[PDB]
Amino acid sequence: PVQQTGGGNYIHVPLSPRTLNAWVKLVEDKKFGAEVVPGFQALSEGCTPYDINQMLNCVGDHQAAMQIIREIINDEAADWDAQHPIPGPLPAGQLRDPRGSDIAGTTSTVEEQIQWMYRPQNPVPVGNIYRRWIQIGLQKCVRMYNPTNILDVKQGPKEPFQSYVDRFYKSLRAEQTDPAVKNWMTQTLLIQNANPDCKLVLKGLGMNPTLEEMLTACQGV
Amino acid sequence: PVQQTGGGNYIHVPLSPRTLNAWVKLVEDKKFGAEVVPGFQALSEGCTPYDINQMLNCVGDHQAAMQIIREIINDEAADWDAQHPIPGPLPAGQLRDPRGSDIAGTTSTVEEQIQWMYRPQNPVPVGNIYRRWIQIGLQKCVRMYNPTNILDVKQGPKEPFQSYVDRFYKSLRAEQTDPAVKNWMTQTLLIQNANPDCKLVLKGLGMNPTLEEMLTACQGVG
Repeated sequence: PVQQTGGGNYIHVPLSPRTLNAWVKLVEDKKFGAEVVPGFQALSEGCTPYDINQMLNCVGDHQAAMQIIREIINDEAADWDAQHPIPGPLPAGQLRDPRGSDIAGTTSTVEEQIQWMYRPQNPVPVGNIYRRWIQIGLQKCVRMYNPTNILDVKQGPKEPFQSYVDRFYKSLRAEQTDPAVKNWMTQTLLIQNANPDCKLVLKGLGMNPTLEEMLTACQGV
Repeated sequence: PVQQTGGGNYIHVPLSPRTLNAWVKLVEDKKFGAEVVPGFQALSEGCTPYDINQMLNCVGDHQAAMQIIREIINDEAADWDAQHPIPGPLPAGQLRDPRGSDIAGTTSTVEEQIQWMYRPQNPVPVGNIYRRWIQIGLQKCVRMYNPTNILDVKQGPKEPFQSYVDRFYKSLRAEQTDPAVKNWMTQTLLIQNANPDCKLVLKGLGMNPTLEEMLTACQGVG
């Protein structure tokens, strides 16, 4: 990561072992749940790209998804170059405006990544941008790995309604739908994909019922 | 109908032929159905009583229905005469005040009917009054011919609430009854004559459910 000493000077520091270990376990034990995206952000919060790559390169299982993440990052760097003018001839001795693989950090050293993060001329915060690219790759995997889907999620006849809800929302989250679609699905598809006995009761509650009211009333049906 | 010319004068522009044909087509096909009442009102907008009598004459072949309408017009005119009696002897050099049969157009010419329709001192809308008298005659025919009383109307077991509501209201319209009886029927007889599957839900909705909430809740129920 980054350690700033007196005088405004910046230096590189190692990334703690447990943070690397905790990231590895979250990826494997949770089988890339939808919490492997935020779990990555907190553990990587305020760190440099050189140490992130390591965390992603210290995991050996679910390696196929890691290949997907690598491809997404390359594409973000491609667009970065398209939207960032190659400065061209530059005063020699001027820190090079970091390019695409200089945000990922593959073609660059940690010190200049720290120097861009706090560059007085035009600081390029390499860390937040790269974590975001990786997050998009992680999010695609959550959707690809998701076992079922919201439409096929349906309360078992003997299954309780609340269990069906835990399955429904976890998938309304794993499948990252736009908020408006989310409101429509939550207001309607939680009643339509249910069993008929409880569905009538959910209709009896009244229009625009709320989840508290829906769970309380269908409790024990 | 009536047209205006330079100077503030008025003339007659007869009801057109293809407008009369449409009135005939609505009566022959719908057979004095409920829609015959509004079709007439619209095809008669801007027209005068003489032309309303032509429209009825083209469909004069129907006689049981035209006997009911004819009876009503005579009555309303008599009431007009009773509550608007002859003011007294008529000063000469002017048009008489309208009598009940003039509103009909039987004893009166169109020009006199137009002079009242556009009389500066006190214009009498001879045209609209007669259409209303005729509409009460047409409405009675609809109720006479209505094939189904609302109490019999029910929902097919696999039939939905929407079509059943459509049929239940169709009859309630033709069965003018009174607006209050309609409220009791629309909030109860609909649920009572329904099947039990959607009634359970119509009961879950709550008390005094509105139609908007009775139709939304029972969409797909059964």
